[PDB]
Amino acid sequence: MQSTSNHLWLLSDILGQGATANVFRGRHKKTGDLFAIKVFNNISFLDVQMREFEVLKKLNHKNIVKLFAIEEETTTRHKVLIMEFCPCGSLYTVLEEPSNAYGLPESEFLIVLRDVVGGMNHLRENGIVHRDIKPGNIMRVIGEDGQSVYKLTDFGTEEYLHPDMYEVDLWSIGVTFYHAATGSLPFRPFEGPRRNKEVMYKIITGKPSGAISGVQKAENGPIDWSGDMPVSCSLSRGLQVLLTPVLANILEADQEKCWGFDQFFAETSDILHRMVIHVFSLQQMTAHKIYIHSYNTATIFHELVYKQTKIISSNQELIYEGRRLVLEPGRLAQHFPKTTEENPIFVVSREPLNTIGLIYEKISLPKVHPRYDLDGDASMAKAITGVVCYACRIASTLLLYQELMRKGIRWLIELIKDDYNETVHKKTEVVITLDFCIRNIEKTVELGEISDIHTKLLRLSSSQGTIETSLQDIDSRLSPGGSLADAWAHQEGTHPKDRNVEKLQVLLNCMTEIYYQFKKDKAERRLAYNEEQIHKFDKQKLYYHATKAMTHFTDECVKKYEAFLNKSEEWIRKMLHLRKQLLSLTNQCFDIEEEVSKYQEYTNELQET
Ligand SMILES: CC(C)c1ccc2oc3nc(N)c(-c4nnn[nH]4)cc3c(=O)c2c1
Repeated sequence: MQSTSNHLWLLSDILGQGATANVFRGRHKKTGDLFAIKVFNNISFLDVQMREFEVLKKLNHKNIVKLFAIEEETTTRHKVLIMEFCPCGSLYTVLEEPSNAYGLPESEFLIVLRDVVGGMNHLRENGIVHRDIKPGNIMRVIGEDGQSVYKLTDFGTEEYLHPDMYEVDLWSIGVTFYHAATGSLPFRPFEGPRRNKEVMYKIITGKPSGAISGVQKAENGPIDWSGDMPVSCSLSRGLQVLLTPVLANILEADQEKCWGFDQFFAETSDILHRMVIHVFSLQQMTAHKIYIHSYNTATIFHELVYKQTKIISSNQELIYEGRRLVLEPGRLAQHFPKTTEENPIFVVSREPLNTIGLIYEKISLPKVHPRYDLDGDASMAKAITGVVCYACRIASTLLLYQELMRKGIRWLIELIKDDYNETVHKKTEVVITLDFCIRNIEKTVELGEISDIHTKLLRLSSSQGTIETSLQDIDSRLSPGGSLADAWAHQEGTHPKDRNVEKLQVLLNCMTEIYYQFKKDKAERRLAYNEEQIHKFDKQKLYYHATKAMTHFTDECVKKYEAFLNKSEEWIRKMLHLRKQLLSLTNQCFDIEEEVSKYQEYTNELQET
């Protein structure tokens, strides 16, 4: 409960403690405006210090916390610093939440990388060495437009250190972005870099120079490597493709072949300056995100789709808002239509495509031990709540996929019907032409060319008539009740009416409440006898919520998703066969449309002076 000239803070409002100064929740005394006070009790060693802090006062930027003033505590004469209060916490705080247990959401990851790189660029423009970049050293405030604003705070932890040290600037940034991407750290021995400290350094130094992750699965065991994000990471493959190279080449200890800052700020800005176009491969039931600059063309856009789904350019037939897209190779990306996850561009290819659907990592979940270990129960509750939160994220993605298939199929049928009606238009164009050449030849009536041409027109109507029978049978399929009807799609799956996502999130909210309370029990050390009781019963309720939610996820979701997906393969096959027939019959209405007139403009018109 110390005080100062201005400002004042309570001692129970301690938010962070560490080397030298702690950080409290202070006020302004004259006003009730909140502040963050750095106490600085250990004023060891040594004018120059107040000057190297006076420069920190003037420096103003969106991605840094601001030092407002320095003051002297009343009773102890300790150098206290007032700073911008960040009510949301730090980047490590949001990485503690089970929603980010397997990685930040895609949009908020862009907010992190934007604000982090922008803040470090502004610091290097003034020459402020940070080096020790950490999620704890990255705070979060809410912007005036909601959103989020991340700000650096401490400049001028062993887990985020370069190999040359660990007892060189871009190493910490790579480990933080990987931690933010997948919700887990890279380079991990067996259960933290604790006693396996010598194991950790063996992982950090001597790296395949192209990988990003290292992890052993057993005690004193082997280390697996990978140059890609894991399957569990909830980040679009359209973003991992251009995010892997920057990580794999800044985490290389060889300073000869490591990105400088100018190249780091160049590749990162390239990522941030792009826009996203949502594309759902209907034939494969896979959603995608194309990260493409606003000045690029549609040709490179089709190439980026080929890089994800292996669909050949110019064979990619695009659907949007129930209509075909018919894009041009010169149109800029900033002129494309809007794209959301719930309104993505659908993609067919007229070729047989392997339907794979969504690929997610099975977890199988952890066990709860009857041991009363509080810190063990806290760390266990954090992992298991992130697991069921992963199942909710997968369940919402599988529901989106099913509903998007229903929309893309419902449009695709109404698109085939339009092409079917266009073929009928060209059919009657040949019919009326065939009628006006038959009744004209039969009106005028050696004479061998008369019967020859007449029987040739009889051959035209004979093939044209069987084309009509084949078309009306095709419509009999497109008609309700027959094949290719989008009737099964309204069944066999899950719908927002079933509210499976909400049935899982109510148990997820009960879990995260128990987990938040278990983390409070960690700070309280020993608990009261009654609080020990409720900690035990809620510990068992965590297992009951897990068994009930996970069973509802595997028996309602997934299982019905597999049935809807297995039947989607059948309808896709029958749809490709339908479009192959209707296209061939449409071509048959074009060559015989040229066979007439040829047998009308000529051969019926003779000459005479
Ligand atoms: C949820 C808890 C853990 C919380 C909430 C708000 C916070 O708000 C902060 N605002 C600051 N300006 C600084 C700071 N660190 N170094 N300099 N200022 C630290 C914090 C917190 O730790 C914090 C924690």
